[PDB]
Amino acid sequence: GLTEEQRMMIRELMDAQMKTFDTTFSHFKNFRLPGVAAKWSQVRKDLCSLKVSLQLRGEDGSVWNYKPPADSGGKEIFSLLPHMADMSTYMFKGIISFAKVISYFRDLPIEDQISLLKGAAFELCQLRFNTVFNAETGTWECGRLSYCLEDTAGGFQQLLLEPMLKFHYMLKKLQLHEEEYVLMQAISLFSPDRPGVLQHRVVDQLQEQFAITLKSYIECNRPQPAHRFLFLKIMAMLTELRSINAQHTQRLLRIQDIHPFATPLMQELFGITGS
Ligand SMILES: O=S(=O)(c1ccccc1)N(Cc1ccc(-c2ccccc2)cc1)c1ccc(C(O)(C(F)(F)F)C(F)(F)F)cc1
Repeated sequence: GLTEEQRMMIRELMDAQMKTFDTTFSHFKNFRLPGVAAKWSQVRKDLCSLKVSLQLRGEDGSVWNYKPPADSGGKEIFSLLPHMADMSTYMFKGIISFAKVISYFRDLPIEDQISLLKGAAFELCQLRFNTVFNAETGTWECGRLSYCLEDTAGGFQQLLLEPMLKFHYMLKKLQLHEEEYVLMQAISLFSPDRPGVLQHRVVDQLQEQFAITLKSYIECNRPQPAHRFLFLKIMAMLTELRSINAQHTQRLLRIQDIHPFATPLMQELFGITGS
């Protein structure tokens, strides 16, 4: 059964989530849009992470639709980067507000707050993006914006070869509750193994408590044979998200080295000093 401390932990996380997650993206406005050496550039073909179609549904009922180009050996592969940087920044701001509303996070030293945010911001963004992911249509439904995955030669199986997309499809298939998503966010945020964390023992004990609460929540609310080992499946998903995070940071820094695009907040979270 759930203890009162566990019920209070979940409510504190759930309240932080509702206050800082605009599930309709209604305040994402004024964002940029796409217009109307050599082995560096060769691995920079990783920008096929910008093979997304874009839809904007106006309040008037009008619809704008963007189909991205194909790589012709030029600068056209960067066309989606400024927009995606603006969405990541909007999402990052939501993640930061989330952490700052949590009492457990507020009580940590400010240096550890920064170290935990720098270490986990991307992971918490993906966890939030999973909740608006449509696994049937392969689209992230962000209110009036929709990000559709463009048809690949292999179709769904080829898309599931990119770890990020496989994570989204696999995590979506677990059909988690809002409470389980927010506990995943807590476990990812309070990670003692992050570079620069001073209060390593406090952060570790907090992470352990969030994990017991998730384990207990699943045990109390999910008796069905389909949810056997669910707690352990979630923990492995978070271990994989850390590897995707590390892979994504390297991919991002390589693009930034060639074609700078990162916003000030992204630079801060990724350590880019401006010099
Ligand atoms: O998490 S997302 O849904 C998201 C995040 C932020 C805003 C909106 C959506 N996502 C989808 C996403 C992820 C991977 C792929 C893909 C597909 C085929 C082959 C290889 C890969 C397609 C879409 C994603 C994540 C990271 C990035 C970036 O940081 C950016 F563009 F923002 F700079 C990167 F490209 F630099 F990596 C861009 C999209």
